[PDB]
Amino acid sequence: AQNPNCNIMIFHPTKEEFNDFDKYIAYMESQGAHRAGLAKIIPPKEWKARETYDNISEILIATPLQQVASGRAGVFTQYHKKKKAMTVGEYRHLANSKKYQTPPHQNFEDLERKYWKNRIYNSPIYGADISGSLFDENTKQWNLGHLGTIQDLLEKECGVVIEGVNTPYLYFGMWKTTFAWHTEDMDLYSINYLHLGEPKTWYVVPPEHGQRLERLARELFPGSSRGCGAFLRHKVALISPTVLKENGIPFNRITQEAGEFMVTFPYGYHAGFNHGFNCAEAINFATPRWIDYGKMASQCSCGEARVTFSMDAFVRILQPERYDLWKRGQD
Ligand SMILES: O=C(O)CNC(=O)C(=O)O
Ligand SMILES: [Mg+2]
Ligand code: NI
Ligand SMILES: [Zn+2]
Repeated sequence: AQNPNCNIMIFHPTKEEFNDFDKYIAYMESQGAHRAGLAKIIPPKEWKARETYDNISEILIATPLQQVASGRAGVFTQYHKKKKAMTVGEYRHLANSKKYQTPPHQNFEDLERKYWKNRIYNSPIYGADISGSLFDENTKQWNLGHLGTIQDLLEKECGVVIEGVNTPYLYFGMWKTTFAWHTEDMDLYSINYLHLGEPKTWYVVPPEHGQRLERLARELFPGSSRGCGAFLRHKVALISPTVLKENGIPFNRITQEAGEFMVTFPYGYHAGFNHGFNCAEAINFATPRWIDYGKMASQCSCGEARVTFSMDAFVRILQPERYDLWKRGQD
């Protein structure tokens, strides 16, 4: 078995190997990359996502979210408070202000310590889930706006044509902006490109050990657990690496820098934080190996997790028994 310790693997494809996305994902998995739940892909040196980032300031962040924490430093939840619209230019100015900017630090490890020590005492503002793309339409390789769609993958594997579309999303982050512990909708893959700015640190649990994370989470967030059998779908719970180590949860960590891709694999729980002002683009995708994860994915039916138009069809076809109860939560 390849990668039996489930380490995060880093890949350095050539420009030739960067031509066929599907085939490269399949190559990574042949080397055991999926076992970690997350891989890093450094693009060939000849590759670029677009020519410059000089003209992005007029993108609108219609609903910036202030991330308010409750709990203790190592075990907390966050809620998202809606703020007034601002432009990327305005957001970047806010991210760089004395109130929100990254503090002095020695190295990524010192900054990670400061994050976990201090995150709960601040409320950073996140421009998340903004439909759109920063890839130049003439970038042909690993252009997240030109990937094959999940609906076409389901049609190719299973023979059923379904409604729905699949498009990318932009994330504008600042120091301490946080992504809570989650797997993707319907335990899909995700791919994330860090277009510009400061780094993003990631934590991940190997898919084969996901249930151990879930069990710890039910212990650490007992009222949430009673309210919903899949409450990590709410994307509100954080658990520090210290707390995971104390409870014997296997995980790994890695820092993504501007110009690098990350791929999360089906049922790979992940969480993390941004180091300072940055802009990432991400999209879900599927392969033939996803299908069986899609069939088994947990669902939130308490009604909190409230998800896309396109997830309907996935649940309808892959999880017909759940469909009924899940759509009652969605309506
Ligand atoms: O970049 C972020 O805030 C979070 N992204 C993801 O969880 C992802 O790409 O799967
Ligand atoms: Mg602009
Ligand atoms: Ni994710
Ligand atoms: Zn729920």
